[PDB]
Amino acid sequence: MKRNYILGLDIGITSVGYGIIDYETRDVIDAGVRLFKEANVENNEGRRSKRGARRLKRRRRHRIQRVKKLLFDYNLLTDHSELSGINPYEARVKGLSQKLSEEEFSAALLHLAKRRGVHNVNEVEEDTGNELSTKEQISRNSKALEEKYVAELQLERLKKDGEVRGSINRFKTSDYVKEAKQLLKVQKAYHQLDQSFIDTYIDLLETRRTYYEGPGEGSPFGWKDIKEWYEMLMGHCTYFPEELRSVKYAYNADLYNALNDLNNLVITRDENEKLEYYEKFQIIENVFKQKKKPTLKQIAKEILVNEEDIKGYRVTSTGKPEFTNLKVYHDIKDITARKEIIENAELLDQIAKILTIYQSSEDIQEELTNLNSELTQEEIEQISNLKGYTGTHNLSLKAINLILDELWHTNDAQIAIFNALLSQQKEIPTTLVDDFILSPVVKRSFIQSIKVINAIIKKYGLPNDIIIELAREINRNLVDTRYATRGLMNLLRSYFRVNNLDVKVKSINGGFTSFLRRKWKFKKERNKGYKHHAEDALIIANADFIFKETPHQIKHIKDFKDYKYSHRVDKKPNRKLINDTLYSTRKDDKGNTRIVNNLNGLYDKDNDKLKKLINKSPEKLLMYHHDPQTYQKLKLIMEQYGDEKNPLYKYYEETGNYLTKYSKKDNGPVIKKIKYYGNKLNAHLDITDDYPNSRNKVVKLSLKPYRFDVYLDNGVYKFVKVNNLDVIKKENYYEVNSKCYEEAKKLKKISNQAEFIASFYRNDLIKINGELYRVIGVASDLLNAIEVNMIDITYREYLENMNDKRPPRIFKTISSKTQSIKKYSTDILGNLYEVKSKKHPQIIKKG
RNA sequence: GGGAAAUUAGGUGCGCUUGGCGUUUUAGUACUCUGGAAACAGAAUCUACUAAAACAAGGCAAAAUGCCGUGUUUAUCUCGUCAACUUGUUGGCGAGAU
DNA sequence: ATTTGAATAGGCAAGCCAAGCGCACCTAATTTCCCGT
DNA sequence: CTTGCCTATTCAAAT
Ligand SMILES: [Mg+2]
Repeated sequence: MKRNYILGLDIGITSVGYGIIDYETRDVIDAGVRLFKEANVENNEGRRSKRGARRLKRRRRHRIQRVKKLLFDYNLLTDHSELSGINPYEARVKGLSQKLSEEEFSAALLHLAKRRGVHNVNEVEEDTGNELSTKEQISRNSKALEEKYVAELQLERLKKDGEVRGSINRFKTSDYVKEAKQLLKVQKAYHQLDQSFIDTYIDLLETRRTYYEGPGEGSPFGWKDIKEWYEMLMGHCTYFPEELRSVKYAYNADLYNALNDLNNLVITRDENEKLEYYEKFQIIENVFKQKKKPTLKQIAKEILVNEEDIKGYRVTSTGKPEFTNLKVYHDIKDITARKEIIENAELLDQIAKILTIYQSSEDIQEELTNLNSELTQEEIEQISNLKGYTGTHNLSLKAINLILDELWHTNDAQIAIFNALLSQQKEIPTTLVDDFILSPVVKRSFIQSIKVINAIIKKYGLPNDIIIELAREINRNLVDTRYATRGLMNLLRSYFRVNNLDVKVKSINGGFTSFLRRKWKFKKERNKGYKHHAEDALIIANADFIFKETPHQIKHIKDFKDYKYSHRVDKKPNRKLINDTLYSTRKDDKGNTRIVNNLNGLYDKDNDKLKKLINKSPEKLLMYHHDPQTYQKLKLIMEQYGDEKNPLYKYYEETGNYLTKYSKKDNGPVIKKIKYYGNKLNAHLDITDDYPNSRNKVVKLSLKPYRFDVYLDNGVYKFVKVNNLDVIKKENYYEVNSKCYEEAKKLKKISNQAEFIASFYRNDLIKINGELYRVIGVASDLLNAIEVNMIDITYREYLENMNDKRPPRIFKTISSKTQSIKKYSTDILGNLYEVKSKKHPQIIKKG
């Protein structure tokens, strides 16, 4: 409306506060908070890490299947071949001397390809008894294999230590290939197999993709070839967008940086203080092309002037004068000093590019040979083994080759030479943040902040001033100096400037607000609720009044009530579906399926889990039923060393021997985990068909919710949970599964004559028996409970300020007792609306 | 006061390539029980090792260093319009209401 | 008068860590340059 | 740290 105002903003990690104030009177108009989930780097790190893991497991499986096909082709494996009881460590060690059977031979080759070592680990030759260090383990093993093969060492441990697998099982692929070559050398005699077989098999075994190949064809994450790969990555020029930067060590790029140094030099001479063309020419030719690292003495001699006269040079942290080093010139000169080659800039830029862009020597050699030069194959092979070619210059070659003559002649700054030689928008576009790169956290707070400003400009018209305060991860250091804060205000100032809108964007320092709170006696406390973020914003906005022209104004701020909250609602499909862990099940005495649990860490000083379990519930142990003799043997220990936390710890401490299974001759194995009956099985995902002939049931737990759809059925409120498992990707859209959905309604006994009321997503707003909350989820589908939270404060904090000691969670049962359920919604500003729903639930979701 | 480049040292993010593990099932062997002079047969499925297989539910693809599946964006409803495939819904744009 | 069912309180558990690579951007120190308060 | 979901405990209503 007509009235003119200021807009405060308190940008935060989870929140954007906003405050709006009359420009004349400084009375509060409005104020509110927009709350969101902190954008944690952990989240995407998770997504990426798991995508990596899925490819590793896919590639192992596909390598095993490529081996099998080769064994089918050379008629060593069939559909009806018994590989079942063939110890491959025996077969590996046997087949390095004697004839294997086709089955033993197939067993062995398949065992090698499954598990084939590292390829990128060099010796450290150090041992500080670190179990988890790959480098230290790889080295300890390298020593063990001086005289023997991996399978020899592996069979030795199987027999001495009783086991092979684990942390000590870390070997180099080259150690495995040495074995395979020997195995195939012996076996070639007795089996019909040829050099094609042997070459093929070792390729399968040793080969893997490189970091600069990346995925195969289909991938959204892939790329066609190395240049595409590098082009995608590298940055763009400042003065000529749509041109990729130069590589750091191109001849013209280093020569550019060389000239700027010399142009900066100031000398106390009778003639001109700055260097002349001829002087610069002879300095470059005699110093920068002769000496690898120019020194001030060597420059001083060429001029024929004392060192102290020359001033205005780059200085190392130590104190030495620093001058640019021509990398490529020297690198190639050192290989071959032919004037045809090393006095040709265009070639020396090409060689540099190739050396930066290509990664392996054998790729560089081809790319140089295709370059069609006067270089010899001997020279090319030396070039291809050069190091340290990375990175980019800030300018493109286009930009450098433009101004190289001006730097040669005039003693000018680069900026001076380049100096010499949004309007269609209605609202602030949110893509502009994406242009410049930020912390994932901050990028989210900012996208929200622009969406919040847009919504105010719409509702109230343009502000006179906008003011900003970011959260920190009488004095005049108020203008905030952080890359993000600068970035934001540059975005905004640009926008208003272009579209010709008189708006004064500003900022103030994080600390400053706190000072005014102390000054005007206004205690900050998260205790109260989310309102603190908003009443930060209103303070910021009143600092604007102080930076133009008090009890009464701050009385308005402090006594103000009509705050507004806008929690963001997540509707994204295909989030995490379920928890990773797998659980076995068992039917107990009463005929109840139960999850099986495990007690690990039995021999730890402060672990009372088993002692608690034995005293409470001895019948929950599976060995209570199944190994009674070992049970009685364990009970005598618990009675012996009752007084301590962990009776078994004393058993290990005093005698120096882990607890073994009962046996007549004292040769039962150690006990290291104990299985016992845990919770009853209700809500689960059944994965038992992945395990053919599993006796019991194999399950996963924590079905994670997508939404719940409320229905009103003959005066009774009811609801369905829709799981994320119930939602399925099609071509360009997700679909809620119809069969799962009608099944779900049937377990809930929801009639065909029942009216759909609403769908509730996470953070959707719900009014239950006249009380408004935000939705968290479905506590129990079966019992018909939904977890909610409060709006203005977390229920945890509501109980703390009360000093109440209940559980800090709200659960609400939806039942015949429930009288009304209504859905509400807020705009981004927190204006609240009772909202209408469609006639049916949503099935398609294009976003 | 703001912006820019170079050098050295560290950090952050996106992406890629690997390795040993871990969870779980089936089998074998050891441990237990029963029978047998013994080999061994059966019972038990508990404790341990080894192999093979699965590991967000799934979806493609078809001999292939094969590919995707946990991130980001995300108040609601109506009308107009363009589009989409699911053929009456849900996306973009615009307008309105809540 | 005792037993059965609802509601509230109480509590448990959730995959991991080591090796390598590209590019981008930030900070700090030092020197120089270009615009202006 | 939060959330999905089970167990156990306490009080009121029905046989
Ligand atoms: Mg705040």
